Amino acid sequence: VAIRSEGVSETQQNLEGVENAMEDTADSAGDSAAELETFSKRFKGAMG
Amino acid sequence: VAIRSEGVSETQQNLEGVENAMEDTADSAGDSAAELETFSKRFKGAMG
Repeated sequence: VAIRSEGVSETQQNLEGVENAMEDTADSAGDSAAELETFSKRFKGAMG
Repeated sequence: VAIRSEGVSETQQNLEGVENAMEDTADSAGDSAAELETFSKRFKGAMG
């Protein structure tokens, strides 16, 4: 009999899923920084 | 119907965890975008 263990032991995974999806949102939000300095440090080429 | 009926279930509860143990690679495989556009920050800045 394993009627209880099957229902709970998935949620321990779902917890890590929430956290790893949060990390994904943070790492993906990091894309908004990826070429940021990369444009601005070039841009004095415009002024020159 | 109800014989050895819940014993296989835990394979699902385990395998869910393997997806989460890939989400914590998907996040960071995403972060590799920030790696390359920061590598380009030097060369783009050097054009500046």
